[PDB]
Amino acid sequence: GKTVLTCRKGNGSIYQVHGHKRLGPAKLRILDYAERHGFMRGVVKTIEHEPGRGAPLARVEFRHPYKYRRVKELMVAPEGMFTGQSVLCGVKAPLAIGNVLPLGQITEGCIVCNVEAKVGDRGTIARASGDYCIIISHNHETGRTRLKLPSGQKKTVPSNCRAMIGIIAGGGRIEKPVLKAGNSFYRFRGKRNCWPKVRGVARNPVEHPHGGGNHQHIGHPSTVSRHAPPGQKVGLIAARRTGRI
RNA sequence: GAGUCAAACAGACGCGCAAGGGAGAAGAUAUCAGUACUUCUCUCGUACUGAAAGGGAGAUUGUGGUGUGCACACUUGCCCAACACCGACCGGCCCCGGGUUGAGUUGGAGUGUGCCUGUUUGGACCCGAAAGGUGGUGAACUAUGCCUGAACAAGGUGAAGCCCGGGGAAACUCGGGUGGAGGCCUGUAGCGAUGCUGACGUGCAAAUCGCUCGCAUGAUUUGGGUAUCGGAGCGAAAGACUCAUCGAACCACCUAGUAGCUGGUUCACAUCGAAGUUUCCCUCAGGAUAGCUGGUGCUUGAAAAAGUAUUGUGCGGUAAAGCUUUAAAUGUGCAACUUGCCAAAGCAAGGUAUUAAGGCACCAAGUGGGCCUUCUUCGGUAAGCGGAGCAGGCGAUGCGGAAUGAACCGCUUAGGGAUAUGUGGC
RNA sequence: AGCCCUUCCGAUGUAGAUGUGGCGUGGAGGUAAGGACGAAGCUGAUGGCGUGAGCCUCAGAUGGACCAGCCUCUAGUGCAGAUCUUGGUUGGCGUAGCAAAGAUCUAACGGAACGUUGGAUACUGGAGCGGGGAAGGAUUUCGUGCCAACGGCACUCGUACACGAGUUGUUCGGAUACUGAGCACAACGUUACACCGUUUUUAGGAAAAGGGGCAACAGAGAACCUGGGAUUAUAUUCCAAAAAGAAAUUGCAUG
RNA sequence: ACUGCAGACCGUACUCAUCACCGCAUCAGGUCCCCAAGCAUACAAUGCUCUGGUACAUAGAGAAAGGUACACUCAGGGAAGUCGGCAAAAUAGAUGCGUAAGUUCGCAAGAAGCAUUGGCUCUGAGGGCAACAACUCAGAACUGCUUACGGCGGGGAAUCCAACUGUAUAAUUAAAACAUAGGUUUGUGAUGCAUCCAAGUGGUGUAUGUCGCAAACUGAUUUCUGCCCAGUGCUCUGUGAAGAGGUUCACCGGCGCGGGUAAACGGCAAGGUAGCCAAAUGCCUCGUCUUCCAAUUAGAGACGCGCAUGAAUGGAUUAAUGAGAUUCCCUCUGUCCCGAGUUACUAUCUAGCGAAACGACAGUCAAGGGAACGGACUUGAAGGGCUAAGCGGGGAAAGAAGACCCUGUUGAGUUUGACUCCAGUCUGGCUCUGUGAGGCGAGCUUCACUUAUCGAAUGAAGAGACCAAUGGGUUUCGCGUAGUCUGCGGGCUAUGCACCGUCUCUGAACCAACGGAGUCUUGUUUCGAGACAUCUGCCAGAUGGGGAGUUUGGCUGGGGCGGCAUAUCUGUUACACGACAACGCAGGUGUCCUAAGGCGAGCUCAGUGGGAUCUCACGUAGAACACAAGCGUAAAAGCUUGCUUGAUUAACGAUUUCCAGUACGAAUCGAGACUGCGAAAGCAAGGCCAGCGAUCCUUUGCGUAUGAACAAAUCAUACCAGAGGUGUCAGAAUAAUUACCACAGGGAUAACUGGCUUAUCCUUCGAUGUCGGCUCUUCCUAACCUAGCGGCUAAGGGUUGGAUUGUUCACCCACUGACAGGGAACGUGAGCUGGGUUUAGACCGUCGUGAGACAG
RNA sequence: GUGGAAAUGCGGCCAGGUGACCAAUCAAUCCUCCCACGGUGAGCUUUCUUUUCACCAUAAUCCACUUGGGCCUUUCGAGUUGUUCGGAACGGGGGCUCAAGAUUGAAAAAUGCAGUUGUGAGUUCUAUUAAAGCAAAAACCUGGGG
Ligand SMILES: [Mg+2]
Ligand SMILES: [Mg+2]
Ligand SMILES: [Mg+2]
Ligand SMILES: [Mg+2]
Ligand SMILES: [Mg+2]
Ligand SMILES: [Mg+2]
Ligand SMILES: [Mg+2]
Ligand SMILES: [Mg+2]
Ligand SMILES: [Mg+2]
Ligand SMILES: [Mg+2]
Ligand SMILES: [Mg+2]
Ligand SMILES: [Mg+2]
Ligand SMILES: [Mg+2]
Ligand SMILES: [Mg+2]
Ligand SMILES: [Mg+2]
Ligand SMILES: [Mg+2]
Ligand SMILES: [Mg+2]
Ligand SMILES: [Mg+2]
Ligand SMILES: [Mg+2]
Ligand SMILES: [Mg+2]
Ligand SMILES: [Mg+2]
Ligand SMILES: [Mg+2]
Ligand SMILES: [Mg+2]
Ligand SMILES: [Mg+2]
Ligand SMILES: [Mg+2]
Ligand SMILES: [Mg+2]
Ligand SMILES: [Mg+2]
Ligand SMILES: [Mg+2]
Ligand SMILES: [Mg+2]
Ligand SMILES: [Mg+2]
Ligand SMILES: [Mg+2]
Ligand SMILES: [Mg+2]
Ligand SMILES: [Mg+2]
Ligand SMILES: [Mg+2]
Ligand SMILES: [Mg+2]
Ligand SMILES: [Mg+2]
Ligand SMILES: [Mg+2]
Ligand SMILES: [Mg+2]
Ligand SMILES: [Mg+2]
Ligand SMILES: [Mg+2]
Ligand SMILES: [Mg+2]
Ligand SMILES: [Mg+2]
Ligand SMILES: [Mg+2]
Ligand SMILES: [Mg+2]
Ligand SMILES: [Mg+2]
Ligand SMILES: [Mg+2]
Ligand SMILES: [Mg+2]
Ligand SMILES: [Mg+2]
Ligand SMILES: [Mg+2]
Ligand SMILES: [Mg+2]
Ligand SMILES: [Mg+2]
Ligand SMILES: [Mg+2]
Ligand SMILES: [Mg+2]
Ligand SMILES: [Mg+2]
Ligand SMILES: [Mg+2]
Ligand SMILES: [Mg+2]
Ligand SMILES: [Mg+2]
Ligand SMILES: [Mg+2]
Ligand SMILES: [Mg+2]
Ligand SMILES: [Mg+2]
Ligand SMILES: [Mg+2]
Repeated sequence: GKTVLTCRKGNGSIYQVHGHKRLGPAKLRILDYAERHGFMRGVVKTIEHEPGRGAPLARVEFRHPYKYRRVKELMVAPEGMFTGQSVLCGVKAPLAIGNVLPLGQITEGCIVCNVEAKVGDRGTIARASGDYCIIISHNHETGRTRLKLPSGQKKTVPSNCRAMIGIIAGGGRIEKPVLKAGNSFYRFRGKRNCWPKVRGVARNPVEHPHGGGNHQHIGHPSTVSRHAPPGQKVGLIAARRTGRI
C-alpha cells in the first residue's frame, strides 16, 4: 500500500503544532515551599490570547521566593480573572476565583479548573475553555479527593494537588457555528496542519484502508480492533458501540 | 558486428606407451616463463560385488562348451574378431540341487595427449524486456507546512453601529440619512483556464498563441528563507505532485539480470538430405523421447534382402445382401550318448515369380505449427470449415503445360548439342 | 594443376550432416623469395586462370616502404539486411518555409559595397521595446578595430571577434554585531558501525542557574548630503586647500 | 565645548530580458521589487499624447485557388443549420422610472421592462475668509443627428446535480468529484489516545488536557433518517510420574459460549417505513397519460407491475451560487437557405537563407488469378518527355516492435477471510526482584516496607527529626540484669541504663543592621507509585493486508464461461489384420463382495401355454453372470447346495497390453510351498476384462547389517516387503484485480479489416482509424416517379423539406409526379464533424468481502 | 544636581520602555500635477494667436522658534465623514508636553539654471473578519536601588 495519513502525522513534520506566536506553556507556579507552607500573592498583569487556544492566558506576576527579582508566570485564566487582580497561590490561600490552593482544602462541591493530577506537575486537568471539574469528595483519612473531570468522568487525586478556583475563561466557543470553510481555516491556522479533512473513502486504496472502489464505500466494518496495527487502525477505533445514541 | 573461452563428460579420429598409462605440485640442474632432467608420491586402470559388516572370479603348461563365423592350412581342420546360446565361477539375494541379481569373471585395454563433434555450466552466438536488489542524490519544477517580507484599479450592492424624524398606552415599528460589512457583485493587475473541441500541431513552444471565459478582500496571489521525499514524502484526494521523470524520482551499481519470445548470425564447392508424427512434461509458441537424416564405421558378401506376386495355409465381418444376421474386393499372418514324460524301453530334449549385396554398431543434427490433393469417411446448415484413414504431393522444386495459380497436368532437375517425345497444342 | 588411360552409373534440394593438397584474413614457427629500376594500399572496357570462394598479370600520367609464395601453428578471421553500431554522404530540395507584435521614407556622408547625421514618419504610451535592483548571468560593460566564423536575410553594424581599458565608500549593502521558521558542534545517548537522535548534557559547561555556533543583502539594526565642467566606461564611492563643499559619526588623545 | 590623529574588510562594471536569467537558442513561454506623466474617462479599463525610448523583429513585386485573422459587410428569411445556437450576432455607459415567481427574508435584481441622453447660448442650486475658490447636480430655450470612437450585461421559463466561496487530474477530464460548514459516531483523563523510530531517560498530535486531542462517516439550512445484531466486524464476560538416560506419559498453564452495538460493514436476523422515480438510478422502453410542436426517441408534469429507488452505504425538499447537465423561449444573427464582396497576412512569383519527415524499388489502368482488394505476375487498354500551381482518391502514404485481444509456467499496482509469512498490538510465563508481617495451600496471594525500578516536579529551593524507637554504635565506641557461649579477650539473645539527642479592581522589598537565619542526618532533591509496573531482557500464545515474498494449472474452432473429452473401461466414430481423430456419439470408472472368492455336486433359465405358490409341457439362453458395455456361458461360467479360504506364500521366472517396446495399472503362461474342493482327472494363487499411482518422507512388518577408537543396551539408520498420495491420476504446496496498468511476442489467437460460407480463422496485432452524418462523385436495378406500351419492357433523368433521437433505422409533419431499393473497403476522418462508441476523473443502479466489474 | 503650585523644565542587581508589528480614512507636509500671475528662452506666425512650449531649482546638517494628541491648573453637553465621550472631570480660561509642520535664519547662491509665488486636485506618508487578535531579540534608553 502506502503510508496512511494517520501514520504520517506521527512523523510530526508538516503536522507539528505551529506555536511561533504561542506564549509558552500555560502552567501553575512551581510548587515552591511557599505554596506548601503559605501563599504567594501574584497580581494578574494581562490576560492574553494565545493563538490556537480558546482560553485566555493570564500573566500573573509573582515575586520570586528566594531572590530579588519578580517572576512573571503564565497560566490559563479562570473566568473573571481581571488584570490587577491579586491571585493567591499556596496552601493557606483564601478560597476565591483565581486562587490556587490545595485540592483537599477546596470545599467539596466547588468547581475548580486547571487541576493538577500528579502533585506538583503544574496543572493539567480542566484547562480548555469553559472547562472545570467539580470536587465530589474528600477523604482526609487517606488524603485523596475525588473530582469530576470535565468529561463525565470521576477521578481520585491527592489533596496535596493544586487546583485553581472557577471555570476556565472563554467558555462557549463551540456554540457559535463556524459557517465558512474559511472560518475554520483560521482556527486551525494557529493550531496545526489538521485541516481540511479529506474523507478516506474519497482517498485511494493505497492511501487509506477505506479508500478505493467504484462507489466510494468502506468495504469492511469501520469499527477497527484495538490491536489493529497502525495504518489499519482507522475508522471507528475499539468502538464499543456505533450508531446514534 | 554475432558459436567464443574455461571446465566436466562422451563418441569419433590422430599420436605415445600399454597391464599399465600419466603425471601434478615441486625439486635439481645446464643453457632461458622455453628445452632438457628426476625423486616421492598421487591419479585413472588391470576386480568386482553388497546398504553394510564383508567377501572377491582358470580348466578337466591350457581357447570353459556350442552355434554361426575372416584368413590360412588340408582336401576337413583351426577358427581370429564378432555375435548368439549355455555353463562354471566371484559378490549380493534367496528357494529346497534351483531361482536370481551385478556397471562381475571367463588369457586384460587401459591411459596420456592432440583434434573435432555432442552435452552441461558459466555473459555462453549476438541483441533486446516490464522488473528485483544495494547504496546514494534530489522540495530550484512541483505538493504541503512554518518564518519573514511584498501585492491587490475603477466601480457596484450597501449589513452592524450611529443620527434625525412620523406613529404607539406601552409595546418598537415606518421615513431619511450615516456608515462601509461581506470566503458579496462587475471588472483591471495578478492568479487561473471554460469554450472555440479556434491557431499551431516535425510549432514561437517537448503544452505555446488568439479571442472568449473563471477568481480577483481572500480557504487570495507572491519573493526570500525553512521543514517534509523514494518500499518515502506531500496532497481541499486527481494515484495528483516530488527538477520535461511517478500506480513508486533520479543516480550508480548488482547487471552483459532473465527471456520456452522477437530480430540477426559474415567464404565457396562437392556429397548426402529431412520433419511437422509417437510417448512424456503446469506440457499446447518449449523440451525430453522415438522416427525421419547425416557422419563414422563394423561385419562379411544372394548371411536375417523385398511397401511385388504366385502357391499353400490362417485371420477378418466393412461395401453389397438381409431382415441386428450370409458375405465381398481391397487387405492381413505364415510357409515354401546324456537328462523330463509314459507303467515301462517309445515320445520329448540336447548331442555325437521377379528383383536385389545381408545384418549390426556408434555418434549426432534438424524436426516435433504442416498444407494440399486422391479416395474413404466423421462432425458441421455450409464454407477456401473442424477431424481422421489411405496414398501422393507442396513444404524442400524447379522445368514444360493448363492465359494466370505452392500443392492440377507431364516431367521431376550437373554444363551443353542433336534426336524424339510427354502434358498442351497447330 | 588430379600418375596415366578405359568403361559404367549418379547429379535438384529447405532444415541439417559431412567432405574439401577448398578459398580468403590478422598473427606465429619454417622455407623460399621480392622491394626506391618502387613494398603495402588504392584505381581499373588489364586481361588471364579457376564451377566457385578467388588468384594472377597488365596499367596507374597511384603510392612511397615494406612484403607475396609454400608447409606448420594460431585467431578477436570473411557481412547488403540485426527499427544493427559509428562516421560520411544522400533524394526529398533551393523545397517546406524564414507570414505573431502594425513602418519606414529621404538626403548627405561612410564603405570595396548596412551604419551615421539631418529631416520626414510612425510606434512604445508611465503595469512602457522607459529608469533602477534581487535571483541568475559574470565581462556581456567601455573604447578602438573588426566582421573569418556567429548575429537562421544582410551588415559598413553587434551582446560576435581582437586589442586595450573600466568597477574607488568612516557613512551605500554586507560582515564586524539581532533574532526568526530553523539547523547542528559539544556532551550524552543509541547503533555490529554515527554518516542517528535529543539539542543541552544523570549535568562540576563561570577563567576575570540553564555549554558553543549558525540561520534574514526584503524582518530588527544601520553616522552623508548635495553640487560638479567628474569618465569612453564608476560614483550618495571620484573632487583638494577656498578640499565644490557642507555634515554626521566611531575610536583614542588634546587643551 | 574644542581640537588632533585614525576610521579597517568585501560588494560596487553590465544585465535583469520577445537577444544578457531558465527553457539544448538572441526560443512569441517563464522570472520577485521599486518610480510611473497628459487628455478623454468612473478608470492603472480603452484610445491616444509630451518625456524617456524605439524604428529590432528578413525584404521585394504584385494581389490565383485554398487558408489564418486579436477583419469586415450581406438582400429576403430567421436556427430551417447542427448532436448541440457551436461560432457569430446580440445586450451594453449614465439618469429617471419599473421590476415576478420563489426565498433561508439576505435576496432573487442590473430581474424583466419601457424612457431620456449631442451641440449650443443661459438660468438655478450647492462654499471659504475676511470688512476669493471649486465642479458637480439641476433646469431652459435654441438647435443638430448619417443614431455616427473606445469601452460596456443579452434576457426569460423550467428540470438534473452540487448548498454556497473554494480546491483539483502541470501536458486531452474544472465536474456532479474534493473541500466545506453542519451532522453523527468512535477512542481517550496523560499509567492516556492515535502515532513516528533500527534504537534510546528518542519522536509527533502535545506550547495540548474532554469547549482537548486522535479516528471515521455524512455533507449547508429546512425536514426526516424506518426495520434488521443472524453473518461479519467492534465491544464486553512450571510441577509430577516412568526410564539408566535421551525421553515418554500426566497435571497445571487465551478462546467458546453469552451479551451489546448498524450516523459498524451491510440487509430489508429482518422483510423496504417516510419518502421519492422510466430520476445521472427503469431492462422491458421511444413505458402510459397529459403538456410543449405542423410534426418531438427530446423536455416538463403525472403515473408506479420500481429488471435493480430509499433513508448520514443518507431520503426528500431546497432560496442563493454554477465557465456544471438539460429543455424551451424572446432577441439575434451568414448556422442555414446559399452564397457573394472587401480587407490584412499567407500562399503565389523574386532576392537572401534554408530544414524536416520520409526514403527497398518503384509508381496508368481494367480483368484475372494469387497470403483470397497488385506498381511488378497472366491477358487486355493506355502511356512522348520535362515541367508550374492545386489537390487530396490511391500509394492497404508516414507516425509508434497495436495502448484492444490472446500467449508467456513475464511484470508491476491494488485487494483479500489465496499461500507463506513479518513488524505492531495484546496476553502469559520468566526475569528484572529486595525486604518484613501474615494466612492459605504442597512457594502462592494479602498486608505493610523501602534501597531496585517506574512516573513527576524542579534552576534538584527548604525532606525528616528534635515531638524520640519491636532505632543507632568509631569519641555514642559503654555499662547493669537473666539466659546461653567462649580462641579467657569477650561474645550472643532478651532487657534496662546511658550516649547519638536538640531547638520554637496592579506599591515596595536583594547587594546585613557566632549569631542574627535554630541544630542534627543509619545519607536518599523532592513527590508519587513500589518489588507492583508507566520497568528490562528472553521465550510463549493469540491477533495481525499494517507490510513482505510468492502463486492464482491446462485444454478450449480467441480468451473467459462451464465441460473436462486432464487417468482410465465398453460400444461407436473405425473404413472386414493391427492403428486411427474431433468439448465426436452412447454410456461407464475411483467402488462393491468372507462373499457376490475357491471347489464339487445337483440343477435350469427368461418367457409362453395347458391346470390348480404349486404341477406338466415347450422352452438356443430371448435370463442371470456386483457395476456400464461388449464378449462369452446350458448336466453351464447361471441357479440352489455342501465343504472351504487360491483373495496365502510364491526363490527379483518370462510375457501381453500402453509403449519409448519405459513405467504404472491390468492381465496372461509358469515354477516352489502349503493348502482348498473333488472318487477322480482336474480346478483354484480372487469375483475375466475399468476400479488406480513414482522419487522424498512417514509408517508397519520381516532377517541380520551400520552408527566407522572399542563394547553391550537404548535410540536412529540401513537392506527387504507392504502401507499413507500426489484424481492436474509419469506425481510443485497456490486467491482475486487492474479502465492507472506494463513488457516479450503473437495474425499460431479474438474484436476489427477483405475473403469464404451461410460460422471459419485464410490476410492484418514492428497498428489498414470506429457508427453516423456532411460533402462529392459514381455504378447497379428484383422500377418509386417519369416514358412507351399491354403485367411487360424501360437505369435515361429525378427521387423533398422538417420535429424527436448520435444515429442507421423507425415513426411522424409538410411538400411532391414521386418521395424505390442498393454497390462503390457496410463509398468517402492526412476531407471534415466528433454526436455515438468513447482510456484515465466522477456519479448511479446491480455484482463483488474487497480492490474492482457491468456489451446498464 | 535644579527651576516650576502642577503638567514638567534645565543642568552590580531590579523593573519599565524603545526595538514592536492594521486595511482604510481623515489631516498635515512631501511629491507630482493643474491653474492663475510674473519673468526668461524657444516655437507658431498665409491668416489668426496680449499666443503655444519649456524653464523659473533649494540637499543633508544645524539654529531660533500651526494642526493632532496626552496631561496640569483654574472656574446634559462635548465630538467625528464614521461606528464616541463626560464627576473614573465634559466643556471655558491659562499652562505643560509629544508628534508631525510652518515660518527666521546658517548651509546657500561662491550652486543650479538659463540665456515666480500663489492656487487648486491627486499621491504620500503618520475599523472589520476573528473559535484569525494579528514575531522575536541584540542594541539602546529610563528608572528604582544602590
Ligand atoms: Mg478517487
Ligand atoms: Mg490497503
Ligand atoms: Mg458517498
Ligand atoms: Mg460511502
Ligand atoms: Mg572395471
Ligand atoms: Mg548475451
Ligand atoms: Mg556456450
Ligand atoms: Mg539487458
Ligand atoms: Mg522478486
Ligand atoms: Mg469577491
Ligand atoms: Mg461572473
Ligand atoms: Mg482512480
Ligand atoms: Mg539427393
Ligand atoms: Mg514464431
Ligand atoms: Mg454387417
Ligand atoms: Mg449396408
Ligand atoms: Mg504455363
Ligand atoms: Mg546436391
Ligand atoms: Mg588479431
Ligand atoms: Mg566500371
Ligand atoms: Mg569477429
Ligand atoms: Mg519557398
Ligand atoms: Mg501610440
Ligand atoms: Mg559594447
Ligand atoms: Mg569575446
Ligand atoms: Mg530558534
Ligand atoms: Mg546572524
Ligand atoms: Mg533589513
Ligand atoms: Mg550600512
Ligand atoms: Mg552606467
Ligand atoms: Mg550600476
Ligand atoms: Mg527591470
Ligand atoms: Mg490609462
Ligand atoms: Mg492598460
Ligand atoms: Mg442576411
Ligand atoms: Mg436549432
Ligand atoms: Mg433542428
Ligand atoms: Mg436537418
Ligand atoms: Mg456562443
Ligand atoms: Mg417578492
Ligand atoms: Mg460545487
Ligand atoms: Mg488537464
Ligand atoms: Mg463532496
Ligand atoms: Mg444534513
Ligand atoms: Mg438508518
Ligand atoms: Mg418525467
Ligand atoms: Mg444506494
Ligand atoms: Mg465555483
Ligand atoms: Mg508486437
Ligand atoms: Mg506453458
Ligand atoms: Mg520469475
Ligand atoms: Mg480395425
Ligand atoms: Mg456343475
Ligand atoms: Mg523379474
Ligand atoms: Mg505391474
Ligand atoms: Mg481387475
Ligand atoms: Mg499427466
Ligand atoms: Mg490467422
Ligand atoms: Mg465505411
Ligand atoms: Mg481517406
Ligand atoms: Mg534643506
